[PDB]
Amino acid sequence: PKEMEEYFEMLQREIDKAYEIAKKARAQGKDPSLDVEIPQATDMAGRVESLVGPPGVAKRIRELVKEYGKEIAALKIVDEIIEGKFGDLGSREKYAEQAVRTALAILTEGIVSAPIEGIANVKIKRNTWADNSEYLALYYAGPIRSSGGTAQALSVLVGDYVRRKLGLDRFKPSEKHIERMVEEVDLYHRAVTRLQYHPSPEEVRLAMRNIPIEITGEATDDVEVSHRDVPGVETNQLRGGAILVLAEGVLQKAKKLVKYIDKMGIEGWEWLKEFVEAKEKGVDMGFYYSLYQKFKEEPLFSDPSKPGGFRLRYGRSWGINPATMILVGAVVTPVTTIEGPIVKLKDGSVLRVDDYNLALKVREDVEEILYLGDAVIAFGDQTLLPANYCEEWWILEFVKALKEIYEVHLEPFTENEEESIEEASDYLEIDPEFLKEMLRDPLRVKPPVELAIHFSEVLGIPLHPYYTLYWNSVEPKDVEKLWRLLKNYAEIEWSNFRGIKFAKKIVISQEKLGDSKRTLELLGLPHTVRDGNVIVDYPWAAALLTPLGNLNWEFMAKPLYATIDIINENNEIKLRDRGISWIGKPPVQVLFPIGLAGGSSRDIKKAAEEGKVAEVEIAFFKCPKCGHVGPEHLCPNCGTRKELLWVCPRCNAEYPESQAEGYNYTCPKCNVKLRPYAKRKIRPSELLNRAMENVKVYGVDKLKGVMGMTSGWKMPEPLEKGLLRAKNDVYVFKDGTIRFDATDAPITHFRPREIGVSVEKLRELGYTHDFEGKPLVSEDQIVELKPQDIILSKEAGRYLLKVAKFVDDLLEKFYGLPRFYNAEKMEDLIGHLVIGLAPHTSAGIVGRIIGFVDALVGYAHPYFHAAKRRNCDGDEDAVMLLLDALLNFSRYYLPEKRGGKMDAPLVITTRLDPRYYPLEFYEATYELKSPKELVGVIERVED
Ligand SMILES: [Zn+2]
Ligand SMILES: [Zn+2]
Repeated sequence: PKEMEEYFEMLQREIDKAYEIAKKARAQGKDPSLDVEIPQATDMAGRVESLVGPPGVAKRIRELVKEYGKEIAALKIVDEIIEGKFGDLGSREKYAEQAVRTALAILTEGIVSAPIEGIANVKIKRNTWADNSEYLALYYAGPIRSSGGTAQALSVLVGDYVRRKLGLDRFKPSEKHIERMVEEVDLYHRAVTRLQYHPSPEEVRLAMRNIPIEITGEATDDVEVSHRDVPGVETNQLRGGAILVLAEGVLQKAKKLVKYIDKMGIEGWEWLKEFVEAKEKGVDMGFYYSLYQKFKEEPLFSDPSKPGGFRLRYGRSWGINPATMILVGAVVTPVTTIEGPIVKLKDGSVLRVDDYNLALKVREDVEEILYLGDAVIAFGDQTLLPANYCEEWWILEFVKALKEIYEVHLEPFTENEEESIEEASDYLEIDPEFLKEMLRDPLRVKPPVELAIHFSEVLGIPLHPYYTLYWNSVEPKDVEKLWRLLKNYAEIEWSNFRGIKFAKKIVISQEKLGDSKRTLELLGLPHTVRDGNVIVDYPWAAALLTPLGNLNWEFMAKPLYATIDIINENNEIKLRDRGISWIGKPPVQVLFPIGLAGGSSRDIKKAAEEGKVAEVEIAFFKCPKCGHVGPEHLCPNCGTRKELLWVCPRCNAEYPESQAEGYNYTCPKCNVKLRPYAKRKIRPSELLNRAMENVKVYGVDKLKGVMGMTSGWKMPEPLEKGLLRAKNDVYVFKDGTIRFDATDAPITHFRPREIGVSVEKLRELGYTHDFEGKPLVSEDQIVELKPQDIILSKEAGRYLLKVAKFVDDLLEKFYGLPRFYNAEKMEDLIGHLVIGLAPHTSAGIVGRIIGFVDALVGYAHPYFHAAKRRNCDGDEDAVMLLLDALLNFSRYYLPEKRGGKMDAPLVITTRLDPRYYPLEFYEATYELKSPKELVGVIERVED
């Protein structure tokens, strides 16, 4: 649709405006990179290319996914990479690395960080202790944990496919290789991290003897092992990344992994299928009174007489009348054919409200909601509730009676044969066009009460449910009382249709009726109060008196009988129950290490004020122009971009980036690897005073940094960024972003009034029509939510306003750029963009703020925060302002070792591109079955 395409284009314009500002800011060289560190993508193909490449892959992925699906496509890409279709990548090791990252990113839809943060390296090595044959090794980093077990297990299968395509042999561990792993898993689980799945020593041996690649990595934890100096294992400490992949990946997710091996047809994994099966192999009573009794056996201020909730309605696939939306995981959808609420007005009048227009008219006069309305819930879903009598059930009984009595064959919810409609019309004394419409749409086309009664009389069918009151909501003793008051004090006007005598109008004094007025309300009887009288007009006078036999038989309360049981025992016209079932800190301002110098609160301002010196592991930069050394990116003397100094951890020799690159990040006269940082003496007073001068902000209360950096780089964030955060009362996350940790609920529809946004604002946002396709002109209209449009809580809005003020201060004071947001109130953020990031994911989704709710839980479209991610059991989301993330996020701030629940936005997604049950079903709900038993019932009926 052109409306959706225009929406996606509007978002691109807004995204591009944010990237142009951030590119200008980053070009200045005050940050770890001269570029914006968050690439954007349209789709999973684009996510793959943007994250790990190779260039031109996204185009191939689209073609391959369209032909073969995601799983097979990943293998086809590995083949093409190795064949050189994406250019000469150089060494077999560079081809292996590219094919590993790309294929794993394809399989994980570019949603997780395993291809970037999880795999540090891919190496070709030899089984020197064995046959000296070549094999593939994957070097896993501790942050692999952030991607979940499924991603970890798939990296192993990808590694195996890649090594086979490169013609490499299998990894053939020595007995010392296997035992070191057994030891490592034990020591890791015991004192580092408790494994989600803790394998037995023999399970570790099984995995180790059968995984065809080496699951390895650099040391993640300073914990010495006893199986030391193993050939090919370049550490004597714990390889946490590897341990996680083996236990929490391959063994924990072994059942999910075998499904992938099956979809992909990879051989040599029978040992894993055998592991999965081994884990598996080791006085009389009334009908309704009886039904309500069995039904029980299977808020304190609330009215006991009033049943709580919506009237259950089984759907063949949630569904709510627009009038109940105005007057009152699951997603609500407007359905105009089902029933709305039953309301009592201030004047005492009782009314059914089944349309949007009537709901608006009575809204100001509603005194009580007697009945909430229907809720259409799909049977697809374990105790199953008895079905409420409804038009769907009644129409089936109506057509069964025509077949049984007259041999006329008719079907509901379809076009019928003219001759059959005519035959039945002649027997029923009705209009063929009326019958056609009632059969086609029984929820919309109801007969008048006299014809409903005539249908029951002729066909022996229960009274139509539209004319069935909530008889069983009332105790039989109260119907008995009501009966006497009507018999003695009511003035009744009668009518006669084809020999059927029925009530046309009931007039009873409010005085004479008394307490029984409450019985009429509980019955859901529509009535009016005028001139001290209760008046029951047509068709409701017959709905009341026809089940009571026009007061020709006396209603008497009987023990162990429900009201409908008494009616059904004594009345010619029979009923079914229309209402039996009812439903319903933070502690950091700047990423800057202060050690113990800022006391217990890591206060940089206190450290600088007390003239304290800090000894912290921190990265230093050398100026090539003058020679200045310090923790900043730009030179404070000549303003030229400074070069990172690499340090040898032994001789403490300093080597600038280019010199370190020549020496392959290894000291030229020590065989030990260089570090981008060292333990250094820091003088916060000179650093903070310069930062204060730069941004012209002095009056900060406190400035909370970190005790130490958890990144591999230990490259601090500029203090200027912290000063502006403290000024704006905002706090930073580990990666340089500011996040609001929210809980959101899925929605598909909204009303402007409910989100506190005007019709004109929404028209400017591109909303043209309501759910019915009618022009959007009222704040009360029900509107369909656009896929990336989100409603935040007022709590989110209150914090985000502060973030917008920090971004604007940063742009102007630190970057010398114009302000962007200019927000004073949270409503100024409507139309502005955010990044939504779910737990265990590294692909954020672009969202547009369209409104705010007074509640703690915000709203988003089901596509924005999928039920699948919500089943990876995080209803929590993190929200960042788009521009805050583009300016302030850096991969150089990512944790080196710890992989938690919350990951980073490694990429952002800019586009989110997208009859009836048989009679036997309804009858079977009365015999209290489960849906397993009932699906069998429906499947057998559909021969
Ligand atoms: Zn300089
Ligand atoms: Zn050295």
